[PDB]
Amino acid sequence: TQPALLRLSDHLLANYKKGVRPVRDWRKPTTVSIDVIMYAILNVDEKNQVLTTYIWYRQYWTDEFLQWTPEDFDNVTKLSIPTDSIWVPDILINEFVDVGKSPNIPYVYVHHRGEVQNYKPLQLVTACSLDIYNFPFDVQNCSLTFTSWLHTIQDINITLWRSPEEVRSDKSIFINQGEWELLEVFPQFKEFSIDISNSYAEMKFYVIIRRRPLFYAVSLLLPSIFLMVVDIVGFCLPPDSGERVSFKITLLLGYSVFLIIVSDTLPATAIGTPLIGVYFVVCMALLVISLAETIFIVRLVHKVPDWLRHLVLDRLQELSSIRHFLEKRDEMREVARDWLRVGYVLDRLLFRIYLLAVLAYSITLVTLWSIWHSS
Amino acid sequence: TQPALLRLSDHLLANYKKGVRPVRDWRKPTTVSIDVIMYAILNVDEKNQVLTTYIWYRQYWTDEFLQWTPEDFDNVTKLSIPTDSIWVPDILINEFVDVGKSPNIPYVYVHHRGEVQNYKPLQLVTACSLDIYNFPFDVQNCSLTFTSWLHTIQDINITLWRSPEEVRSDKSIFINQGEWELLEVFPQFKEFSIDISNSYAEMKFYVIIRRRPLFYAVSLLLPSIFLMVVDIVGFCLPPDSGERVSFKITLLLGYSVFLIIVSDTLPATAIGTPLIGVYFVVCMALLVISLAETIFIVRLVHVPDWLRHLVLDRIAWILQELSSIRHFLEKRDEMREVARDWLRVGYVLDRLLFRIYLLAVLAYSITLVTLWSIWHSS
Amino acid sequence: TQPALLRLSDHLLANYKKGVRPVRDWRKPTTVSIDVIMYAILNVDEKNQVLTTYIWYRQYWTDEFLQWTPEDFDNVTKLSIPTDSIWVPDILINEFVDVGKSPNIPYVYVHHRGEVQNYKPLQLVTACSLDIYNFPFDVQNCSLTFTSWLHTIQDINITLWRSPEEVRSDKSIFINQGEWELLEVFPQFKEFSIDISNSYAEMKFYVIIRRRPLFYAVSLLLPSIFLMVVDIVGFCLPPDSGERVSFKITLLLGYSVFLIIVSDTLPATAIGTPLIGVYFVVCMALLVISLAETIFIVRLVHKPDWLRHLVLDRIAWLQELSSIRHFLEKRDEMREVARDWLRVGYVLDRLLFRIYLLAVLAYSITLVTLWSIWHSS
Amino acid sequence: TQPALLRLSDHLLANYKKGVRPVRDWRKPTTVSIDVIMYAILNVDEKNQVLTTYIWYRQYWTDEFLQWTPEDFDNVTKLSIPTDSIWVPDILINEFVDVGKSPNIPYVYVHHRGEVQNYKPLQLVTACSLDIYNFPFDVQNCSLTFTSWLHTIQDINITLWRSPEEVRSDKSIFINQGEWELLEVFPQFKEFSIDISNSYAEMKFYVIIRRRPLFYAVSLLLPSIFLMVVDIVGFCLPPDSGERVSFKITLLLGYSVFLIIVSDTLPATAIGTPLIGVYFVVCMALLVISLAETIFIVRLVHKPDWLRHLVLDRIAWILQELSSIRHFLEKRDEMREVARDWLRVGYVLDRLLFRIYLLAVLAYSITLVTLWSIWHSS
Amino acid sequence: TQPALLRLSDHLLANYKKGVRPVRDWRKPTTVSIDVIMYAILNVDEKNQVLTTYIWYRQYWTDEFLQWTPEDFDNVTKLSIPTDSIWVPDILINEFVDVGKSPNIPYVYVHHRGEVQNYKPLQLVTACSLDIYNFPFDVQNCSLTFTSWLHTIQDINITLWRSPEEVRSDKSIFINQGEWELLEVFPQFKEFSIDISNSYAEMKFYVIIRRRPLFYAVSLLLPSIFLMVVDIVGFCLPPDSGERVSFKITLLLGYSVFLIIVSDTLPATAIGTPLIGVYFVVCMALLVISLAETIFIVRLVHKQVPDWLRHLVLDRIAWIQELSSIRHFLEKRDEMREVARDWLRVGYVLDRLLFRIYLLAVLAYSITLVTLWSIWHSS
Repeated sequence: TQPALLRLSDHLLANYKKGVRPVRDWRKPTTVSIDVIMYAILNVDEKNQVLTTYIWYRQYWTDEFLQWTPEDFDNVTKLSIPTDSIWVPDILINEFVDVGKSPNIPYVYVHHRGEVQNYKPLQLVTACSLDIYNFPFDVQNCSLTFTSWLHTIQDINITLWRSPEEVRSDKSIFINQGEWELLEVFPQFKEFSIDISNSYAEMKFYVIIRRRPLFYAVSLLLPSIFLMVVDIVGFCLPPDSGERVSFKITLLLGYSVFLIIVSDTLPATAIGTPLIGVYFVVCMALLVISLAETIFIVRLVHKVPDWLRHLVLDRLQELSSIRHFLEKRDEMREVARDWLRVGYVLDRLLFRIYLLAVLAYSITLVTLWSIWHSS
Repeated sequence: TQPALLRLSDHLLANYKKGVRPVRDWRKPTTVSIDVIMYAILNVDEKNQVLTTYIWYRQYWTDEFLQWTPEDFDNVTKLSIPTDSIWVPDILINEFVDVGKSPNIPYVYVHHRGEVQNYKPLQLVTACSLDIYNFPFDVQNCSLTFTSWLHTIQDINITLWRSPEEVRSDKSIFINQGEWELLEVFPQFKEFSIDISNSYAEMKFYVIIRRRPLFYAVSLLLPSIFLMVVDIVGFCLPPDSGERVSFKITLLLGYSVFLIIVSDTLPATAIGTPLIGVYFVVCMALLVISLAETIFIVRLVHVPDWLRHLVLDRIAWILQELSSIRHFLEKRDEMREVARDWLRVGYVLDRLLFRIYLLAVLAYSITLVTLWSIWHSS
Repeated sequence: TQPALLRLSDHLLANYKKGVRPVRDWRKPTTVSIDVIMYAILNVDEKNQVLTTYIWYRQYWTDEFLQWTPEDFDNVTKLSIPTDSIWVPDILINEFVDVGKSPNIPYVYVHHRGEVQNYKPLQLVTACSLDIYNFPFDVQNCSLTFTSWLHTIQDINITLWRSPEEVRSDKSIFINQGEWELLEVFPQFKEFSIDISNSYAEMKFYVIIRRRPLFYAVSLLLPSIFLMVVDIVGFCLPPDSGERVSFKITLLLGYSVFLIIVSDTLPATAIGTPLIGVYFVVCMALLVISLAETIFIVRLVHKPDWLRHLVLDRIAWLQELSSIRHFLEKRDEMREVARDWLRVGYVLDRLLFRIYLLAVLAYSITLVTLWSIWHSS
Repeated sequence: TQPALLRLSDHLLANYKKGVRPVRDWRKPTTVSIDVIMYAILNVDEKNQVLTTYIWYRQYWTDEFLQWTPEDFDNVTKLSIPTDSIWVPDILINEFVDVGKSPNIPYVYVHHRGEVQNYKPLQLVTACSLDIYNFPFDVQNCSLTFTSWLHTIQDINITLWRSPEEVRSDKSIFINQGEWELLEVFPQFKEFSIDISNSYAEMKFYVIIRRRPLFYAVSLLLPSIFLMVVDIVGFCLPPDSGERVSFKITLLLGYSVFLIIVSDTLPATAIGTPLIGVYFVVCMALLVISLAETIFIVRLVHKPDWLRHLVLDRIAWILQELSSIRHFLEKRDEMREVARDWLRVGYVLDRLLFRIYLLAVLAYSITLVTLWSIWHSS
Repeated sequence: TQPALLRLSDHLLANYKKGVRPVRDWRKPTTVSIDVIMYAILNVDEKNQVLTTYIWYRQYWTDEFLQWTPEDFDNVTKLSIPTDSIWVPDILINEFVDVGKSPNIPYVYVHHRGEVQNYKPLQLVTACSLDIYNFPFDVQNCSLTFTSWLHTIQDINITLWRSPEEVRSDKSIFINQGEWELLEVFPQFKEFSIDISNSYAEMKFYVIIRRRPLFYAVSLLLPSIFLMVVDIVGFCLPPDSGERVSFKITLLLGYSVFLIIVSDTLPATAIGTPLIGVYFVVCMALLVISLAETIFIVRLVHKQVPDWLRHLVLDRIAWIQELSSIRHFLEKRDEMREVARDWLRVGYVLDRLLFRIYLLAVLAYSITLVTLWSIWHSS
């Protein structure tokens, strides 16, 4: 006789209808147990507020018509079937934004009691509101909703193949070598209802991820740390020295190029910039302000009581002539010294507030590190 | 016997024609009620005047042939059917620019009285005349037309499923953390006639959106304002100093490279310009003016009638070897006649350019305030 | 009885063949009248030399088989048909470069005489040579040919639905806020021949467009003139002063920076360069020439007459008290060897000032000329 | 009589199925011998950890039904049959991230005893654990596992066409002009089981490559060594030098410049950054701390003995009116003659600067040479 | 009676197969004469070593079964037929990398004897071994191989339609308005056997091009010469002046901004870079080295090997009362450099040394430019 596999396929698929739900009593639904396994976090576009991932998607459902007695067909129980030749649920993501380029799995398994298995990988693109204020240490709670766009809960009830804990503790395949770590995958069933009698089933996966800030930190923050420190020792230089002026303008140019390119390295979002950029701009502000005051004082030494009060509140005759010129600096010196001292004690104030900004920067970095270490 | 579902599918889709419009009396049209919900705003390319969004698109219509008696089929009333096995209208947006990647919904529901439902999402790409003049604070009355590319109004009359108000305030599904914010969507129906015998139906969901200016603002205004700051202290540098000149040239090339990057950073408009760049370039103008004037007076101190008729008209408009080395000690301070001939001009011009720079940034601030009031009022 | 619409679809589409040209006498061609409207101008890549456009391509032709008596089928004259169930011509563009993502229109009308109408949008990616020589005010005569890639004129002759005047005057559908305006669309029929004995039909559409240079003008031409004027005033500075040299080298830096954005903002064709950059680099050339001559004279300052002959040929067309006074008068007198070259340093400075001003003048002149030529179209 | 080629095709493709695994006894699997060749290494995304390649994939298996007697069919022993007219295995790669654009090869050769040959190219995009620590001279062991997504080892037992030595030796087709090289293609077989009843056969291909570091070498190391020599002559300057500090800030400018150039040029996975930037930042750290030391000296030579005692311990561990106008002159000397002996400790401190900086640049050069040697050791 | 154009389709396409090679004796191959015309060159990825083109590709072969007597069909000798209803060869390119987006020509012509013509526009992408050493004036001879991925010469022997001279000379359709100029397209037939009994026929088309550098000249080469020349006159200066130092630093900033454009406009390739960037590296190196030398001489100006210094200039020459005392102070004030005169000497001649090597690099750059121009103009 003929092979049992061919005979079984002919016996089943003949008089089978793709479009009809594989049920006898229409009043019942047909449930779908699924499973989600995270492979990789491909891209995180903070500006577009989207995510790009790759998963292994498993699916199960029962078809009342794909049933047989194994005894006739040579005790065969399992069978491979083309997925294009059977009914399939239109399960799909609500957070979906753009068609992920993924292959097609033509085949599916079919047991001798209607059960079906549809394993397939899945690239996908989804929307996710990303909080980038703690930019290097930012941690996300993106979702992956699962439901049918059309069919209601009376036709399709989403379920799970496994326990939720077994899903959260599943990291056998995930690659930890990207910029992004994976902490868990927390599922949560829910029912969803546009209006009464329009109830819809739903399943959700609270995907959680964490950023690895080491490259970003060492290549962005520490440059700024060294920059703030060299600004500090520039404040340490003697007041109103052109050496200090060259110092400050060199640092100004450095800050210029630094902020320019790190703006390209720093993806900001609708919130604005993150806190690191805030510290950057304010330390730049203090640098340019101290530069301005230095050049103000060196302008003044070139030959008021109001702000004086304000700031102290804020807490041989020819040779006699050429020796009057020996004394010319002292003659200008009383005014020169008063102006220089007021300018210098302003430099100390700028130094103080720069130190405050640096300390707050360090403290914020420590706090962000700890919250990152919530792991 | 067999299941009622299979029997019914056999009865409904055998001897059915997907290509034929599902009507008995051809003189009738077939109406299509729709609905639109904005899921999110993805991208707004101010350069090419194009928009990209994601919506949920419901549409309803009737088929005279998809009708059955529920009692014959186990009192069943509704059923899913594949899209590919039934007639579908060629509804299409008028202002498409390129097809967007949207997944396919194979199935559609069908009731026992010809009714049909087809729910699906749509990544769409549409042209929109954008006004970049209030670049960070703009509001944009883009549109989403809906009609058939081919079918007349006598075959297809577009309709609205819901009320216009419920469609306006349907902010249930949206994402707010994105760059943009959606103020409302206002539907409107009209007819369209390229010529007689081409009367076509049309909807118009006037999608409205609002920007969020912060990451542009703090990232870009404050470096510009710092350029303004270092320019005013460059005005305050000593007039005689040629370190002032190098300083101000550094600022001039700074304004230049800033114009460069904001050309390579922000999407420069097609028509008009944002006034922010206008304030920036007039700041550059004041910079180069002060530079020219300080080097001018520098070479001077190294035409008093010019000076004095000019200030006159301005006033009208306001309406032994020991004695020798002592002579040398004076010679240290002896060119001050020709120095003071132009040093008052130096000081007064420095203060004047300073003042008008401050006035320019005042107008900058006022423009920012007015745009803020508008952006809030919307 | 049944609806006449379904009866008619069964009458026509049965025993119909998509592949066969819908003709009874093969010797006659199948005319295809078309019409084109430019919805918008999306992008034009001056680096890669392509053009992106969206059009509402219309199309009309005849099928001998799609013919019926309306009276039998309930006085029905018109109906829709799926486009994928009938013969269609292989109309296609010869300037085509890349398959354009565009939606499909699955349906078409058919009248009772055999007529057909296929309305559909169409995105294009076509090659167009571009003159970037007048980069700010450039104007293009891009083309859009239409023809069968395979079929001859003896099978498919192209035609127009409307008159060419109505076409060129057609600007009803357009997005006017983009950079590129539209002036007209000039068609011109033509017959084509890869080789004799195989004659091909064509129907061109000389798309013409024009650029809005306003933001280009602001971002480019005003800072150019600003650097020009800055150098102009810098030239006034005294020759020996090294701050003049610092001025001129830093401004040369600005010149190179502007040239950098020029090379960048213009990723233009390597076949031809605009003249804005030309005027700018000769400006830079005069600046560096001034700089070099300045360093030369500055070195000559402190401590020869062949030089003077040559520029003339050009012009043809108590000991210690005494020591104190000597110190004073020698710090005064070191200018003597300086004057001997400052005499000609001033001359060089002013000649270069003159020629620099001439170059800037010609720059403004050319800019106004191109403004005029722009407005002329 | 009809053709042979024509009436073999009709004999075979009639009553043949595409969903049925081509077997008589279902209990046996159907084996699939393969063979892989690397045509080119197109792109290596160091940031996203992605590999883009292009291969010449071969594929062999057997069909119990596609068999015949050549003697009937004019001694025909091979035939071109379309790929979409017979069963095909769902052999794919686990490491896919996207789908690669590769054209469909419709035809496949078939012998008169079930054997099938399906050659085809496969552009493919996969992930790989990249190692950037040796950023100039990095080498990678990327993998391409081949396995059926669904079918188990009881249905599909993957195997290999040739011997693995033949595969590793095979470099007949490769573009050596790319940024990368090809060292071998090392196969390996494995059974894969997430759990019992999921025994999945597979075959690996450890694609190994190597970078050509010349461009990166000249564009990173040479300016690094330049600035290093500049630091050398930097500390060579004795103390109390305004030249020294002006120089050192010039070096600070250059180091900030090339730090940002470093950030620009190299992309980098954030799991770990390379030693090159480490040497950069630490030598810049040395620059700034010695700058601070110079500043402290400059204020000490201008105008703290516990420092001296602790430093001596540290060093043990290391082991008349004319007269008045002439005084108006001589203060020019007394302004110099004012000196402090803190400078002794200050510039005995600079002895440690020489040591640490030469040590740092030595470590840099030594590790660089080591990376070169390891690159050549491949 | 019905139209012959319909009877013909129903007479041929019935009982026809799309998979069966249209042959009556399997032993013979299906010869496929082809032809290639270059419409345009689109982009050249020197970075990734990839080419992309657009081609008007044609095919000519025979079908044993698509035959008829025109007399029975109203003397009809030709016919259009859907391409997706007949056998087709699996012609494909070996240099192919990724699927290019080309439209589909659903129709093909057919003659009464068996000939089949299938014209189509190919939009193509291929890998090529690109040489950027003469980056402004380079010429890359890329290949476009054509062969069947599966069949052998025993089933498909590829041939050519026109003569190779007609192929080379045919540069009419190519637009000469882009960046890259075309020179010729040389065909070459070949047989291939990586292993035995697999005689995969093929055919190559050596596409050969040339870059138009006139933009790049004014963009990069001319201003680089200006940078070189300002640095020349900088090295015309004495070591004493710190103005020299500030000058070198401003030129250093100029090359600093050159770095960003170099990465952006010169297409940096990891395997190799042009001689141009090498000369620029040399000029930058000599600039910073002269900066180091003049600051060394600035040190030497500052009051604290001199006989060593004179050994080295020999190496060169081989290679080549209050008032009384304050008046004495005036003398030594104008002569306080008394020893640093000796070091200003060597600083000056060292400025001349660095000046020699710098102008040498500059003129070598110029000469190499001229040589590249001559080679370019030669071919």
